[PDB]
Amino acid sequence: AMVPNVVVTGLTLVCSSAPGPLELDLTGDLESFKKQSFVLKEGVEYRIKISFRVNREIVSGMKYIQHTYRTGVTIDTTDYMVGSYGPRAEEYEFLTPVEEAPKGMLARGSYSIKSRFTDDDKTDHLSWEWNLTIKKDW
Ligand SMILES: [Li+]
Repeated sequence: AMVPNVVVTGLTLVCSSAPGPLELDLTGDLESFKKQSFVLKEGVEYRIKISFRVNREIVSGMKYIQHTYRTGVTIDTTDYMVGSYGPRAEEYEFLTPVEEAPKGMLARGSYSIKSRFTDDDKTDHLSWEWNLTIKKDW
């Protein structure tokens, strides 16, 4: 040890009607994501895919927690059970159940997202922040 047990390397929004790839490289500087955004068409169904390595010892109780913030005054949190993953060379990919982008004129515009990849022991495997913008059209 010192070497980290879990290395989170990517986030991908999985949506077949998105015209281009929607991906964050989580291995580098994380600050630049704060002023970027992914556009999603209102009401579209998508999933979030987290890519990650496990290095040393099995990790069980893994969990993906996402807080969604809207205009600094409204918050919604979802916590997803990820599973138990043995150490191994090859990357893993977790995908959430299907979610639906916010729908309605009043639901358009910007949302901030606080993502945390953690476990039963509250290890901060990676925390990060990114943004969605909900639009009428792609
Ligand atoms: Li938090």
